[PDB]
Amino acid sequence: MKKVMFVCKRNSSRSQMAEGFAKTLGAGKIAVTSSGLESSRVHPTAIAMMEEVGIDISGQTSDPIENFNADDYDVVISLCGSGVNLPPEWVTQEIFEDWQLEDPDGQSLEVFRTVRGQVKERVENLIAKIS
Repeated sequence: MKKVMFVCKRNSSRSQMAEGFAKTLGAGKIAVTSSGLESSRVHPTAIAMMEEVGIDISGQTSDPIENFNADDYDVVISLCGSGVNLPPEWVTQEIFEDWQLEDPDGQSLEVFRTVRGQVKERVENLIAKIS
């Protein structure tokens, strides 16, 4: 078992999703956390759109990434391409991955369902390489 941070360049009004799927798919395998890069909260829409899958994320972002320690986490997932707006210790973890995905913010429920499909496959691949 190992710890994973899931993040985007900014978190205010962004849905991200992959953190909620990673603990719903693999919490007996890995520990998952999500954080802001500045003082923020995930999309209020994200809770209801991840709850279509039964996913529990009501208050998951409480603190910025820079409030934590990077070396606690073997993996850091940047969901919006590069991490860039975070300290260098988070890009230097062993499984630092840049995922070039979209965010559901500003677009339809069909895009939330599209992102859930793409993210499910990405998160299952992540777990199946870090297992």
